[PDB]
Formats: sequence, C-alpha cells, structure tokens
Amino acid sequence: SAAMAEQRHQEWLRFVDLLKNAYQNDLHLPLLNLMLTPDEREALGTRVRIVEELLRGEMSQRELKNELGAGIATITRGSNSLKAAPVELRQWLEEVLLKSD
Amino acid sequence: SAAMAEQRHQEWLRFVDLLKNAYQNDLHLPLLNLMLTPDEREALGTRVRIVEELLRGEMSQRELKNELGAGIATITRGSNSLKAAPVELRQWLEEVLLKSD
Repeated sequence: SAAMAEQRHQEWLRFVDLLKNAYQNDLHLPLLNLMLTPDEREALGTRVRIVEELLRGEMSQRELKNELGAGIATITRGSNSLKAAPVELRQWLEEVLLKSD
Repeated sequence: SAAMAEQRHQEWLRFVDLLKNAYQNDLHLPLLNLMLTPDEREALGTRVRIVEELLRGEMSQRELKNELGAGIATITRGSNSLKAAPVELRQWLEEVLLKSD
C-alpha cells in the first residue's frame, strides 16, 4: 500500500511515541514483550550483529550467514538500509558498536 | 531454541539498550528504519490498535479482524500477552491509550 503510506506512517509514529514514553517510565521491557514475538525479538538481536559486522568489514556476506545464522536477504537489506542511513547515524553506530558502549 | 534462550535473551537486551541510547540522542527514527522492515513497522502500528481495542472491550475478535485488518492469530496472541502483562503496564496502557496522551 503505497497509496496508504501516509496512514501507515502515522500509525507507526504512534508506536514510536508510546515506546518513547515507556522508556522514560521504565516500562519498556514489558511493552516490548507485549508488542513483539519471540521470533521478532530474536531477529532484532541478530540484526544488531549484522550491522556490527557490516560496519566491521572483515566478513563476507556468506561467512555472515554461516557465523550469524541470518538469511542472505536479511543481510542484503541490512546492507541496503545502512547505505540509505543518514551519516549521523552511521557515525554513532561506529562509535557504539565499534568503539563500544 | 529453548536451550539457547539465554543467549537469545542477551542479544535482545543489546538491541533494547541500543534503542534506549538512540532515543536519548534523537536517533531513534533512523535506527528504527534501519532495524525494521516496512512490513514490521506496519505490523507494530497495527498492534497498538489491537491493544487499544482489547482494552476497550467494545469489539469482538472478528470485528477486530474486519475493522483493523489484523489476522486472528495476531489478535489471539495479542490477547494472551496482555493477560501475562504486569498490572503496572496494564494500568499505564489504559491511562495512555484510553485516557489518552
């Protein structure tokens, strides 16, 4: 639904503002368990590792499937989205994932 | 993987602590676009509505599929997780989704 991308954008921002508010309340853990599936939480964990490793540049896409157990399409998309990422984010992720904290 | 639930729990907490940090940096929008698919962001939007409506108690499960366009299994799980939710969260969601802000 390209036609209804605006509604869908609004609906998404609602979720981000709710989570926002839960983090300031320390209710973020319960909210996240409520909103997401185990499957989804597992995936997110694994997406962190992909980005960390794409930022690292040491591993090849296939080593990445083997050592991380993430499907190739997840890697490819993870690759695409990072490039589209604003520089400011990229710098920050480097800082945190590969400068650690 | 029940056996590796602990590793998977740790990997999840990493993502929550990263997001945490992005919200305090105002880098939460870009991070979320990076980590999640359109599909996933659409779903989350839609999960908010399910919870709001389950809290409302006016609609039946099937009206819920029809007016919200969410699969029955999503509703059923959304139902199950809310019951398992800590009272403190439940109160808060009532406050926010049905007391609004």
